[PDB]
Amino acid sequence: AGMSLTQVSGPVYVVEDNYYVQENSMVYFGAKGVTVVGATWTPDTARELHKLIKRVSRKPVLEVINTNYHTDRAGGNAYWKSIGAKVVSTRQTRDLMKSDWAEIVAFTRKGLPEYPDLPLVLPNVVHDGDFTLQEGKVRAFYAGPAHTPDGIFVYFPDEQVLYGNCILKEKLGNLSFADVKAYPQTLERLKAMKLPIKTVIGGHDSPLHGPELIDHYEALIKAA
Ligand SMILES: O=C(O)c1ccnc(C(=O)O)c1
Ligand SMILES: [Zn+2]
Repeated sequence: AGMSLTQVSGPVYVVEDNYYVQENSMVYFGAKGVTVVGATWTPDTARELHKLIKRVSRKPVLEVINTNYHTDRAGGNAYWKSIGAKVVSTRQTRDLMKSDWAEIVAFTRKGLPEYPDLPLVLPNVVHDGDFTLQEGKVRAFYAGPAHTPDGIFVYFPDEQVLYGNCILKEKLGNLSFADVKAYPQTLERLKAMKLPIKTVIGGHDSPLHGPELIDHYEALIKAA
């Protein structure tokens, strides 16, 4: 399919978005409603994800988290706003999106000319720090710069699932915005938190990994 939505553990689902360069995002089906982690590539891909969500649950999509300011994590925002979902980010992500959206769209279109010239759509729920959703069962945090300056991790304590965002993945991927020397320092700050992790969902390539995906990418970026 163009996109799939598949259970990984309990209420935690993985989105494989095969549009453009495959990106993986996540969905949490909560008691009051649905949290989407990563807005997907475009308003069209977001609409496709919503269609999948509505075959699983009748509960509203409450919020969508932009885990960085890039097109693969925020491109769907217009759609999510349009259906009354909150668009959630850190202040840093929001600020970088305001200043740099035009540039990331342009950059995206250099490699993907077919990608739409999307107007800026900012988060309307902005956090100054780390934050949680779903009664503490979705936990967003910053552990330093890596693939971009602002990228956050999302952790699901009950299921011991870590969303890797653009940060953790199988291949090196794109380093144009990366802080290559800080990247492993950020991964070591993450590892030092000693979070119980059974599963890491890579934001690109094949999603399903164990905690060793952290070590995998760390070794790669240290050779870059
Ligand atoms: O290869 C790309 O165009 C691409 C697009 C979005 N994200 C990444 C990444 O490495 O995170 C790479
Ligand atoms: Zn990415």
